[PDB]
Formats: sequence, structure tokens, C-alpha cells
Amino acid sequence: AQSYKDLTHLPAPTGKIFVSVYNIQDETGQFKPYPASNFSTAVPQSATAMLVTALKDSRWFIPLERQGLQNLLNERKIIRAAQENGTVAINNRIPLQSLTAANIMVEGSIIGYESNVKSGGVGARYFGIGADTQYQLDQIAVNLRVVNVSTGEILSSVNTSKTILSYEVQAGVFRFIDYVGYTSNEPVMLCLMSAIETGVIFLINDGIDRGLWDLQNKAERQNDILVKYRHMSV
Amino acid sequence: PRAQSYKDLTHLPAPTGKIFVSVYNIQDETGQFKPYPASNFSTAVPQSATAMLVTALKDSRWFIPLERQGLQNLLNERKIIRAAQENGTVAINNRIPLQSLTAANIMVEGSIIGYESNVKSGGVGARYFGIGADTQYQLDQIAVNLRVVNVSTGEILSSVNTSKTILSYEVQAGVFRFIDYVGYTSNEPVMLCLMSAIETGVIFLINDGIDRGLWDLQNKAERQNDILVKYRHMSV
Amino acid sequence: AQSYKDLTHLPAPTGKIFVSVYNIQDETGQFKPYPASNFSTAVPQSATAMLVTALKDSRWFIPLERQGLQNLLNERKIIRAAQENGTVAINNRIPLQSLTAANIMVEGSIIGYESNVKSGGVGARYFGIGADTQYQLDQIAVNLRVVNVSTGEILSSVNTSKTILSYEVQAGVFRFIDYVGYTSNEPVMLCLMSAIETGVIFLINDGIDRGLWDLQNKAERQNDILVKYRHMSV
Amino acid sequence: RAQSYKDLTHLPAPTGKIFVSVYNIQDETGQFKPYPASNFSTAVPQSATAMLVTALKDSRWFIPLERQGLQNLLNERKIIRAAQENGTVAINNRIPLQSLTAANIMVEGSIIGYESNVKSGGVGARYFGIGADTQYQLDQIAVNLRVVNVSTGEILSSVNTSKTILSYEVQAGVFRFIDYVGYTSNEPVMLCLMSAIETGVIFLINDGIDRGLWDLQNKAERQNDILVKYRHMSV
Amino acid sequence: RAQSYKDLTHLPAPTGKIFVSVYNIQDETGQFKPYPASNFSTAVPQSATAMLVTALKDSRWFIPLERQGLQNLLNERKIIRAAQENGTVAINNRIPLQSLTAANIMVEGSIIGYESNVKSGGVGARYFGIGADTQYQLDQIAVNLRVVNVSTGEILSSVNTSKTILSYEVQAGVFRFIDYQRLLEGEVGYTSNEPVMLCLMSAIETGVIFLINDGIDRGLWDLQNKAERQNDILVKYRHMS
Amino acid sequence: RAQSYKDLTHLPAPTGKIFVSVYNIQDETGQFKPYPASNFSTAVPQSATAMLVTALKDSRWFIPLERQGLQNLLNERKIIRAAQENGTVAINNRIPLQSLTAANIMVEGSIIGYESNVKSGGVGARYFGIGADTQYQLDQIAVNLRVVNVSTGEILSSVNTSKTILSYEVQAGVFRFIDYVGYTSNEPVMLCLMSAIETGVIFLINDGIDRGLWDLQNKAERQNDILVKYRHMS
Amino acid sequence: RAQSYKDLTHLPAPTGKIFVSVYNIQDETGQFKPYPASNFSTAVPQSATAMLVTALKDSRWFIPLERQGLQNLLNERKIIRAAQENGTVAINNRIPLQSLTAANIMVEGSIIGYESNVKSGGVGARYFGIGADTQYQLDQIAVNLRVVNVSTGEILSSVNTSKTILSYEVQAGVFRFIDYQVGYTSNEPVMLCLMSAIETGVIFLINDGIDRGLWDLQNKAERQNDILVKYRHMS
Amino acid sequence: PRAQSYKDLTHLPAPTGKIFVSVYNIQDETGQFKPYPASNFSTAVPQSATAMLVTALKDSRWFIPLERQGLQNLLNERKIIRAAQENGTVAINNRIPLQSLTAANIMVEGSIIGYESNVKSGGVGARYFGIGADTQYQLDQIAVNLRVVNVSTGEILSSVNTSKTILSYEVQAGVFRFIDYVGYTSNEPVMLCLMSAIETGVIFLINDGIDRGLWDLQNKAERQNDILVKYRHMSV
Repeated sequence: AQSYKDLTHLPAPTGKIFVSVYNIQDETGQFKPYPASNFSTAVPQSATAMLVTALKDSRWFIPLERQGLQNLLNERKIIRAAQENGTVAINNRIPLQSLTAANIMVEGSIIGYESNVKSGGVGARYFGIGADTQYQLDQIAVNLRVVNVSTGEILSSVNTSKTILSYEVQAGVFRFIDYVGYTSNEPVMLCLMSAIETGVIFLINDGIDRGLWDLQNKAERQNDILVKYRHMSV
Repeated sequence: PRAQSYKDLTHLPAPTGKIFVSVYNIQDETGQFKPYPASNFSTAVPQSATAMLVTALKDSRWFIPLERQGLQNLLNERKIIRAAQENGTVAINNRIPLQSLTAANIMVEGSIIGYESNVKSGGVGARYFGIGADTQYQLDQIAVNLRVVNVSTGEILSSVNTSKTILSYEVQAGVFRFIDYVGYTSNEPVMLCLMSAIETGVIFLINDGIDRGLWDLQNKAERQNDILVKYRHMSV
Repeated sequence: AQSYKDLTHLPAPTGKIFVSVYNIQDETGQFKPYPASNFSTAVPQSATAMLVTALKDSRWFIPLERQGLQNLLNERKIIRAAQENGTVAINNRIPLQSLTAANIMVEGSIIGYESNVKSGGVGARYFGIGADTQYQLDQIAVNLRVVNVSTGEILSSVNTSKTILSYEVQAGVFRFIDYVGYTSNEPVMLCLMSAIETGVIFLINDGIDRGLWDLQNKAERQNDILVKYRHMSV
Repeated sequence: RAQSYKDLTHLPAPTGKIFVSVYNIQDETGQFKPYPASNFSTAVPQSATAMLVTALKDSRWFIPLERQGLQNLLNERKIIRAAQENGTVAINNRIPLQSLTAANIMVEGSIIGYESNVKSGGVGARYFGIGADTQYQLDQIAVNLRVVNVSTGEILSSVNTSKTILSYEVQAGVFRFIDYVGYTSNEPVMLCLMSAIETGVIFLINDGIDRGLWDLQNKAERQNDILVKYRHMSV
Repeated sequence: RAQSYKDLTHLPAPTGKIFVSVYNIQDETGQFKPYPASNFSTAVPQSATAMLVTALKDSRWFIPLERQGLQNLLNERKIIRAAQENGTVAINNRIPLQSLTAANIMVEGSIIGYESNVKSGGVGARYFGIGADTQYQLDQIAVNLRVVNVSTGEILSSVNTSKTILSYEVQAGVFRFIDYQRLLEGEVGYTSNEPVMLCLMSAIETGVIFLINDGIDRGLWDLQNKAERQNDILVKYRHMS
Repeated sequence: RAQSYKDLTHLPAPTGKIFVSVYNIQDETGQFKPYPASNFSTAVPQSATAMLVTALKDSRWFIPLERQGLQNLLNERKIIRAAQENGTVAINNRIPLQSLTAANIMVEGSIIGYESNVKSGGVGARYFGIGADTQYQLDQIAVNLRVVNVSTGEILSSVNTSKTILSYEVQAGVFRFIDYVGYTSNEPVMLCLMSAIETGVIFLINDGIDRGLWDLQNKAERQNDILVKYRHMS
Repeated sequence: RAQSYKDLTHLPAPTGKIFVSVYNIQDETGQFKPYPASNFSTAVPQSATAMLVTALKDSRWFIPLERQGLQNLLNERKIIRAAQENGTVAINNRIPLQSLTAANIMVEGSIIGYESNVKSGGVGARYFGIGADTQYQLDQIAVNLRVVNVSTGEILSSVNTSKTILSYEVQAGVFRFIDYQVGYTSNEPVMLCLMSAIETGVIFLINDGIDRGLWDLQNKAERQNDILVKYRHMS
Repeated sequence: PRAQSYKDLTHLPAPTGKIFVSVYNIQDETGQFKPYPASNFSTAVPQSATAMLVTALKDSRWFIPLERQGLQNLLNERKIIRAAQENGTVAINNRIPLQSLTAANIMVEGSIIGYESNVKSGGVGARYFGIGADTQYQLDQIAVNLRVVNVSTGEILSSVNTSKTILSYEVQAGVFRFIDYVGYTSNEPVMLCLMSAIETGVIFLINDGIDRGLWDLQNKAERQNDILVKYRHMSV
């Protein structure tokens, strides 16, 4: 997808930013219609994992684990129990630091989702397909927030929407366009990822502008990708 | 392009100074879900009013929202910070100075108190949309209540109510025509509805606060600002 | 609507009354029938929000927030922590009083709800529509109680029933009859709201008669609205 | 208003009114409404407790103490005390606290059974006066009320009432009914629940007379028309 | 009123009424009503404990002690103590507290089975004297009552009852019924109560009589007149076991 | 009464009855009834535990100690002690407390399987001697009973029983049945559960005898008619 | 009884029986039965843990220690201690308490997958010997058994078994079956599947343990036993 | 036969020494269940990913997995042991020497992040499977995410994502022909998909770790290994 390429070729910052990752909540309230199970969610429930990946892939952030904090704490208990008596095989000693802290924490909401099946119309032209074949429209809105831990104020809050027309051309292969491409992943997931990745870039952009963080070369503020995504926020 | 509610909200007259306000949840108190063939669990209304409100309070240029949903998370992070620096070994460039959590005298809270949606044909919609009297458009109505509570006393200072009614139909794949009891939107209508209501509520809120002396304008004359009188009139 | 106009034009009391607002529980047990979701409630779940609005709008009461008492308390902790060390910017100082108390607390129940689709009969006659055209009947019963915090005894206990025949004439506009007028609100919404509004007035009347609270002008005990709602209460 | 209400509100007086604590009346019918109702729609309103509290008051025999929101009460009292302990509160805003009113008996109960069927013609049709094609409704609710001695925990009384109501709609939202003749604007099942609880309160008062828990002001009134009406009902 | 009630209300007297703690009778049938009922509609009423208490009282053998609402009781007693500890309460309003009454036995139970099917013709049609195409109902309930020794935790008594009732509606809200345990005797009764409830109640009332008999036979409690062990009702119910 | 019941109530006597604590028999079939039953109707009764207690009592080999309501018991004993500590209790109402009777063996169990199929013609039709289009049902239950040594926690015995019952209704509420012909007034699936549990208790008794967990009064009677009958069944 | 049970009950003996604490076997298939079953009817019986315990005993290799109901155990022991601490209990009623027996190993597991579909013809029709239009049933279950070292928390052994059973009914409640690599059973097929799988897992476990020196055979020569080598090859 | 992923996983080059890793759950975060006529409660994907991961980590010969799911059970058993020998009376042949629970510097965790399943006919399936264009095969797609966390600092060291797509159809009862974007399988296709994704996940993880200097190979000659290069190309 284009978002992944843009995300992976940003200009570099002075240094990577520590950030603690809390959840991206699904707040659409939406599930699939008949004949799905009543319990089948309309959107994957994996936004947080995607965010962690998107933050790392940006080359701008060091994500700190918080979802499984209790597990972390246990493991550290077990380490301490294994070395407090000074008998542990030295090749097996694990030096413990204090957990890395962060001044900002990142959180989010999937704020909306719409999906409908369509045929012909504008989609059929851009795809180069028959005016009777049925395609899909998937739209997701994501909100990402960065909170200041020192004060509890919101440092940054971007909103992204991605809308994707798609249709199956081969078993398990989809052609799609971002309001032209090939994808092997489900359209709805491509949408969720693309929205989250874009959100991270929006995030990085907003932070540069507000002096939360700066680029290695301030000259690189006018990088093609950065202005591309800066303009997607009007 | 973007709704009238957003435009009005983002061009309000300024307050003497921005007001800190703590935001807790906006509950969906409609009791409503989508009918067959929806999943029984599909909510009629989006479940993200709180995020929308935080964004709208910020966008008004009147408020600095303090997020409280993850207060418990915030507090843990501060524990983790203190534990990392109490021994004075942390790399000086990685030191995180802690202030006190910013406090607020007022707390804003709310409810989505009503929602109705039905599909319609002909009538006023058909005329204003300029469509066939057999062609179907949709009506979405959402009602929101916003309350301001005094943290020092616990008195409920303000309690405003807004209703937004939106007529819509899809004209192109993923594009909707709408009327606010004509515009175009790329967003699903029930969300356009909820957003407009929340944004309107924040404006109603600001007005009520001025009138009750909860907060004051920078320019005392601008009590007769076009936007403020517009929304003042929607409340009578 | 009539209830609202009347509620906002009550004669004034000697002084506004503090009251703690606790929930109005939905005790109908009722949800919407096919094709609604099984989980769709028959009645909105916002009676309490409406009570607070009605109490303030009566200009008789000062409602004290209790649903978010725990949040309140937290904010007060945060306030104290921010100023106990005396370093806070003097203009950023927030003086804390004790939470305002109340001798009475108001609570309630939605004790019954009926909703049915109908044709012909009285509706058709008064609405002036075909005996084949369909209207809705919505009926709600509400109970409001005022409790003495000092003794735990019930100070006042009023009951209201609102019955509304309605039908849609235009997209989103209903003509209704109160067992003719026009409303933009959903009928069940208007029914619940009207019952609660009427309830507060019933409450206020009962309170006057039982000496729980007094009017500035005792002569206005014969106010048009007050006697109107006194007549309904029998 | 129904006969039950009339009777309840015209009982002979007791020596002095009785404090009684009311905790919830549980729906123990296990019953919900059939298709096309939501699976979650209860057959019977979930508001019996509120109704009982009202009925206890209306009888003029009892002063009901509500306990459902006891924890809220307690909080309010915390807030009151915190507000005046430092003696700075304006004397006009001072709230004098008494001790919460206590009671020796606790009343509790269950809705123990419910049946509803749609009927056509038959016997009802005659007292209603219509053809074997019009459909009327039968609603039957059974309630149990218990009185508990708080001092000892003995269950002093356990009465049972059944109300059966035949009804059918004549006008939109207006019902004709017969109590195994009147008109009601209230939904029949709710008229039934209410009539059951009201009747129960009277069964309770009678049973208390008979067990020496309380007696009448005027001993002659021990064989009052209403009290005797409902005693015969209870056997 | 059912025969079970008549019999329960005319048992011979004991030396003294027996204190008993009443805990719940659990519905362990696992059964709900079929389409078109709500999935949540229970096949059997959920009110056996309320009925048990009434049956224990109506027997004139027991004094039931409240335990379902034990926590509420305790609260009320707190409130009481708080109201008179400062010695200012109006003397007419003073409430003397004893210790909660104890009991050496607790009674508990299970509804262990429930069967219901609609039938036509057959033996029912004969004994009811109705058309072989008219529909009647069969309801069967099984109840288990246990008496537990609180001093030792041993189970003192565990009786089992089944009541089977054929019924059909004859008038609006009036049912004619038969008690399969007397089917061939051809006696038919009328009831205003729903059949599954008459069934539940009749089983529970029978269980208590079974219970009183077992206790008599095992010396858990005694009759005033030892001679009255040969009372008609006691041998009637002694034989059903 | 069932063959199982006759056999259980006429076993050879043990040297003396055995105290055993009874904890639950869990329904571990995972099975509920099909359409048009309620989704919530269990396939099998939920009263196996009460049945076991009755069966253990009825064997004349065990004295079951009630543990399901252990917490209630303990409460009752608090209440007794509170009523007598002050030495004021009415002498005829005095309750002497012993210690709760203890037991060295715990009995517990699982219903591990259930099958129900309604059938037509075939072998059933022959043994019943009915029309070959008339429909009968097959019910099969598998039960597991375990005895645990409380001193050590070792599992002393683990027996498994399967009962399969063919039945069809011949009179209203009366069933003819066969255990791979008899009459029962009880529902076939209950007869199935009960019979399995009764057989289980006998199995248990045999295994205990064989392993020296407990002994019979006359050691020669190991060759009792009933004991060998059920011994051969496994 | 099936090939798995005969085999489990005729294994070569170990040096001595092994204590193992049994915690649950979780159903991790996520699977329930389709229409017209109740939505809540599980595809697979929920009794794997009871079955494992039975299998472990039946192997004559293990002594299972009950842990599912450990708190009940603990309560009963409290009651015993309470009954004899005051030295008055009748000596014949005295219960000597040891410490709960411990174990160096802990056995745990998961049912990790399940399939069921109905079929016609193919290998089944041949091994069953019926026409290619007559229908048989396929049930397949995958189980994972783990043995964990309590001293270190490392996983000591981890076997995986899949059993596939083709089946169809010939008489009411009697089935023809095949252990897809012919037999009779009175039990439901998915039952025989789970049980055969759990029994196979225990043998796989015993084998893996011998090979890794977790436990030893009486006679190391018996390493080439017919049953043991049979199960070595299926792994 | 057995999937290529398994074959590749079990023939990796050895690391300098095997690495202890603690494994907590792999959550199903697809939100997906089976459609009618399945039970509403039937999950689309097996709920046994964690067992499968533990199995995969062992099989790679790079890791020693420490299961933590029953940590509480473990701890209880150790209590029981200690209580059983603290009085020094236990039978010597039954004596159990307790070490400390083995610790690990890294902790592995993961999510099933996506799942789609469809029944299909004709197209590529009919061609490669060699079946009638009306004959039905199924498509299963699963996406897995594995994360490695530093237990000493809480930094998330690695987060790899894998997708497996499998076309399949049953050819004989309980035997499937399948294609991994022809082979035969006795196991169910959705399980084959989940297993293959997880195995691939582990190799991706090993690769990422080499790259980030978390670990290196025993034999320097093996730095450019065919299997390691194969699976790097699937990521890029």
C-alpha cells in the first residue's frame, strides 16, 4: 500500500521518541449483518497491534509495552527470584533496569465505519470492469491522541479517514483504489492499516509543527511525503 | 467539504482565556440498536461521542479538555516515571520532569438521550432533494444533553439540550446529499448527525455560560456576534 | 410542547431548593419487538438526564450531581494535589468548598410502558385520516419520590401517566393527541419527557400543600398552571 | 380507579401507624413475552417494589421505609456531615441529622406466578356482550408477601394473592375489564400487578390482626366489611 | 384448594412447633419453554422457596426463619441499634433486640425434573370425557427436600416427590384436572391456578408432609398423641412412599 | 422402580457405614436441546448431585456429608453460638454444637456424555412390537464417579458407567423402555441419569471392596448375586 | 472396547508409577454445533480432563493428583483438623492427616481443533462396505498434551495427536467406525474420537518420556514392545 | 506430507545458543465467528494459537519456551511440595528438589489480527485443482502478529506480521488438496492456515532479531541462509 511506503521513508528525527502504547478502542459499535454471527465485529479488533507496528515502522518511535504490563511485572519478579541468592549461572544472569518511562502516551479510537456493496457507477470506470459487477466501499475513521503524562493535557489529536473501493478479481486477490492497486489482504483490514499508518504520519507532522519534536535537517520539513500528508489535513 | 456546525464552531468569538475542563464519558442512553438484518449488537448510534466531544471542545478555541477515561493509565505512567528517576541514574537527556496533573474547576459530562431513524419517500424531502417521489431517502434524528458541573460544589451549573435532524440520500458511491431541518458529505449520515449535534451543544454550552456568568468574552461587545446569536435563537 | 411551556412559567419559590439527584430506573422490563434488535429498549434510557433538565428548568430546584460522584471526588483530589505545595500560579488556584449538601434526594421509576400500532377508531376521527391509516399509541407511567435524608422516610411521592396518540405526516414530523399539536420529537421521547416534566410540577404542588417549601406569593397558589396540574393529579 | 384501590384507601384505622422496611419485591415468574416480542421483554412489569411502597402508604396502616437506595442515603449523610462539621456553613443551610428511622418488621415479597392467554367468545364475551369472534385477554398474576420480625428473624406472615383479569380494548388505549365491571386507561397486566399488590397489603393487614401483630383502634371494626371481604377471598 | 393443601392443613399436632432455617429450593431442571416463548422463559416458576415457606407455616409444625434476606435483616438491626444507643429515642418507638433465633435443622431442596407435553385423545380424553381431538396438557414435576443437621452437617432426611397432572382449559382461566396418582379413581377437580403451578405447589406441600412423617418415624420430632401416628392423613402419605 | 434401584437397595452390608463428603457432579456434556427448544434448555437434568446423595444414602453403605451449602451451615452455626453465648436462651431451645462431622473420602463426578436420537422401525420396532413407522427414542448417558483421598489427595477410584435406554410413550406420561421391557412414569432421560448414577454407586462399592478401601460384613458375600452381576458389567 | 483402550491397558510396566498433578484440559476449538442445535451446544464433550485422569490411571504408569477441586480438599482437611484438635473424637472416627502428596511434574493440555462433516463413497464406502450413495460421518479432533517441570517451569514433553473417525449407524445407537489412518461402538462417535485421542496422547506421552529419560521401563529391553513401537510410528 | 513452513522451520541454522523466552497468550483479535448455519458462538478460527506458538518456538530449535498461562498452578504445586517436605519426614524416593523458576529476558506475545473465509468456485481453484468450474473450494486467509518485549526495559523490540492464504478442497473424506499462495493435508484447512502463519511468524521473528542485534548465528558461514533469505523476501 502507499501509506506503508510513505511511512517507511520519512525524514529522520534527532532521535527516536519513547512512547507508551495504550489501546485503540473500536468505538463503532458495529457488527456484521445476516448471515454473519451476531458476534462478528464489522472491523478487526487489532488496531492496537497495528499501531505498535506503525509506530516502529515509522522509524520515529520506541513503543513501550503497557497492555501486558502485569505479565511484564511477573517476569521481572521471576528474574529477581532467580538472582537474589547469587547462585544463578552467570551466563544466565539477567540485568534489570527500571522500566523505561515516557513523557507522552498514545491512545485512540476507531470512530466510524461504513460498508456497502455497489455496482457500476464511478467504481466500474476506474477499475475497468463491467457495469454489472459488484464492488465494495469500505470507510474507516480513526482518531489518534497523544497525551502529556507530566500534565495530563492532550498534546496532539489527529483524525484520519480512509475510503477504499475494492473488488475481488482472483480468489483472494483484490484490486483497490484510495479515493490503482492489488492487495492480498482483506479490504477492511487494508483500510484499518492505511488509516492508522496515515494517522501516525499526521501525528509526526503535527508534532514537528508544534515543537514536540524536530527533524535532523529542519530543511527536510519540506520533504515530499511530509507536505503530501500535511495537505491531507485541510 | 465540511458541515456548517464545524465552521461556526471554529470561528467563535474568543473568551477572556481558555477554560480547563475535565471530560468524562458521554454515555449512549438511547437504548437503541439496529433492526434486522443487522446484528442484534450493532448500535444505532456510534459509540465515540466522547472522542468527538473532546475534539469539539478543543476546536471551539474556548476549552482545554483534560482527558479522564484513562486516568488510571496516566497515573501508572507517572509511577513508572518516578521509579525511573528516583535513583538519579537516568541519562540526563532522558529525564522527564513531572508537574502536577492539571486541575479543573468544571467538569463536562453528557448523554445521547434520543435517536430515531426511518426510511422515507416523497414529501418535503423528495421536493428539496429533487428526486422521484418513489425514490427513497433517510431521516436520522439524534438528541444530546451536555452538562457542566462545579467540582468545588457539585452543583450542576448548566444543562443544555440539542436536536439535529438530517435528511439524506446517497447520490454517488459513498457520497451523500443532506438537508439540516443542501450539502454534500463523504461521511455516513448518522455520524454527521452525531457530530453536528455535539458541536452545536458545545456552542449552546458556551452561550449558556456567558449568560450565567460562568465565563466571559474577550470583547464584551461581541455578545451580538453573528454565530452566537444564531445558536442563541436555536434554543428558543 | 405544553408541559415544557408550563414548567418554565411556574410561580417562583421563596428560594430555590437543593436536591440530590439519583437515578430514575427503567422498571418496565420492556424492549422493542421484531424487527428491532432484541436489545433495543422500548423507552429511552435517559430519564435521569431529563429529570435534571426539568428540575433546573422549573426554576424551583438546584440539582446536585450524584451519578458521577466518584469522578467529582477524583477531580477534587487532583485539585488538592495541584495546590497543596503552594507553588501553583495564583490565578490558577481553585478554591474548594465542601460538596454542597441536601436534606432531600429525588429518585424515580418508570413503572410501566405500553406501545401499539393502531388503525381507525378515535385516532382516525380526531386526526382526520382514513380508517386504514396507521397511528401509534404510547403510554408511560412515572413515579417520582422525594426522600428525607435525615430520617429516610419518603417526603413526597407523585405519579404520572402520559398517553399519546401520534402519526407521521411529514418526514420526521408528528401530529399528536394527548389523551391536536405538532412535534418534531419522537413520540415515545415526547411521552417520557412530558411525564417527567409533569411529575416535577406534581411534586412541586405536593410540596407546597405539605409545607415542604413555600411560594414567594402565597396567593399564586391559585396560579393557572398550578391549579391545572392540581386537577390532573386526581 | 379499580376496586382494590378504593378498598385499600378506606380501611379502618389501626391503633397507630406501623413502620415497616421495604426491600425489593423480586419477579420470580421466570416469564418473558413470546414472539414477536424481544426475548428480553419481561411478561410482568419490574416495578412491583415501587407499587408495594405506594400501596403500604395508601393503606394508611404503614409508613414504608425505602431501603433499595440505602447506600445512597448513607452517602448523602456523609456529605451533610462533611459540610457542617467545621461550623462554617451558613446557619440557614444547616441540615440537622436525626438517626435513620428504624422498624421492627421488614416486608418482602415475590411475584410468584404469571399466566396470559388470548381468548375468543366463551363466557367472558357475555359479560362483555360480544360475538365469539372478538378476542379478549386473560391476565393472571400471583403474589407472595412475607413479614419478617427483625428482632428474631422469624417469618411472621406469608400471604398469597391471585388476581385474574379479563379485558379487551374498546377504544385505542381504553380497556373494559372484569375481576374474576370497570374501565381502565392502564395496561391490563399492570392493572393486575397493582390490584394484586394492593390486595396483598390487605391480606397482610388481616393476617396480622389474626396473629396478634396489631389490632384495630375500634375493636368493632375488626369485622369491617372490607376486611371481611378480603378474608373470604383469602380462603 | 388442592387435596394436598387440605391434608397439609389438618395434620395431627406436634409436641411443639419446630424452628427451621429455610434456604433456597433450586430449579435444577435446566428447562425453559419452547418456541414461540422467549428463550428466557423458564418452564417452571422460580418461586419454590416462597411456596416452601408457606407450606412449612401452613403445616402448623414449623417456624420458618428468614435466611434469603439475612443480609437485609442484619442491616435493619444496625439501623435499630444506631437509633437507640444514644438513649434519646422516644420510649414508644424503642425496639428491643433479641439475638436472631437459631435452629438445629436447615431445610433445602431441588426441583430435579420437569416434563411437559401436549396430548390428544388417549386415556386423558376418556377420564376427562372430552373429544378425542381436543387437546389437554401433561405436567410432571419432581422435587427433593433435604433436612440438614447443623450440629453435625449430616443429612437427616431427603424425601422425593413427583406430582403428575393432566389438565385442560374448560372455561377462560378455569382448568379441569386429574392427579395421575388417582387417575383410575376417575376423580376430576377444577382450578383457577395455572397447572404447572398447581403441580409445583402440590409437590412441595406433599414433600412437607413426607418430611413430617419421616421425622416422626426417625424420632427427629414427636407427636402430641403418640396414638395419632395412625391418623388417616399420615398413613395416606406414608403409603405414597 | 428400576432394576438399578432394586439392586442398590438390596446390597450386602458393610462392616459399618462410611462417611463421605459430597461435592458436585458437573454436567460436562456441553449439550442443550435442539429447535424448537429454548437455546437454554439443558439436554440433561441438572440434578445429578442431589440424585447421587439420595443414591449414596439408599445404598446403606454411605453417610453423605452435605458440602454444596457448606457456607450456609457455617452461618447457621455462627447464629446458634451468638444465641447462646450469653447463657440466656430458653432451655428447651438450646442447641448443643458438635464439630462438623469430617470424612476421609471425597466423592465427586462428571456426566461426561449424552446422546439422544429419535428413531424409526429397526430393532426397536421389533422389541416393542409396534408399527414400523411409529417413532421411538434412544437415550445414552455416560457418568464418571471419582473418590478422592482427603489425607493425600490421590484419586482412589474412577469408575465409568454408560446407560442406554430405548423408549416410546404408550400412554400419556407413561413410557415403555429397554436397557440393552419395563414401564416408567419418569421421563426416559431422567431414568437414564438416575440409573447411571445408581449403577455408578454400586461400581464404586465393588471397586472399594476389591481395593480394601472398605470391607463387607461377611467376607464370603463378595460372591453375592448383585455384586457379581455389576462386577461383570466392567 | 476400541484399539486405543486395549493398548493403553497392556503397556509394559514402568520402574514405578509416576505422580503427576492434573490440571485442566481446555477446549480451545471454539466450536459449537450448527442449526438446529442450541447455539450453546458444544461440538465436543466438555469432559476431556475427566478422561485424561481416567486414561492416566488406566495406563498403570501414573498416579494422578486431583487439582481441579483443590479448594474442596483444603476445606475438608480444615474440617478434619477442627474435628480432632480438641482430642475428644472417638478413636475409630479419627482421621490421620498426611501432607498432600506433591509432584515434580504437572500434566496439562488443549483440544486444539475439531471438524465434522457428513460424507458418501470414497475410502469409507470400501472399508465400511456400503453403496456409494449411503452416508457416513467424519469426526476429527486434535489434542495437545504437555508435561511441565514444576521445579523449573520448563516444558518437559509436548505430544500432539489427531484421531479421525469415519462412522455411521447400523442399528439404533450402534455404530460402525474406522480409525482413519473396522470396529463397533455403543458410544457416540465424537465421544470415541475424543477418548481415543486422549488415550493415544497418553501413550505418545509415555513414549516421549522414555526416549527423553523422564521415566524408565522395568525392562529397557521392552523398548521394542509391539504396542510401544506401534505408537512410535504414528508420531 | 507436511507444510513447507514446518519443513523450513525445523531446518533453520543454529544460533550461538538457544534463547529462553516466556510465552503469554496469543489473543484472537479478529472479532470473527462463523456464519449461518453455524452457532453464533462458533469462532471462525481455532482458539489454540498459543499452544501452536509454544510448539513452534521449540521446533525452530532457537527457543526454549516458558509457558506462563498456568503460572498460578505452578506456584501452587510448589507450595504443595514445600509443605510436603518442610518437616523433613518425606520418603527420600519422593523428595522433590526445587530450583528457582527459570527466568527470561524477552517475552513473546501476539495477536491473530485478521481472518477472512469464503466459499468459491471456478477461477484459479478449478484450474490448479483440476475440477469442474461449479465445484466448490474454500479460501482461508489469516494474518498474525508476533511481538517480542524486553523484560528488563519494557521496550517492544520486535513486531512482525505474517499472512497465509490457502485455497483448498476436500478430495476424499478427510483428505484435502490445497494451495499456499498443490499439496495434500490430513489436517483442517483453517488449522493449516493458522499453523503455517505462526511457524512463518517465528522465522520472521528470528530474522528480525538477527537484524536488530538481538542474536546472531553459531556458524558465520550461515549468515545468508536460503531459508532465512526465503522468509525475508516474504516480508519485503
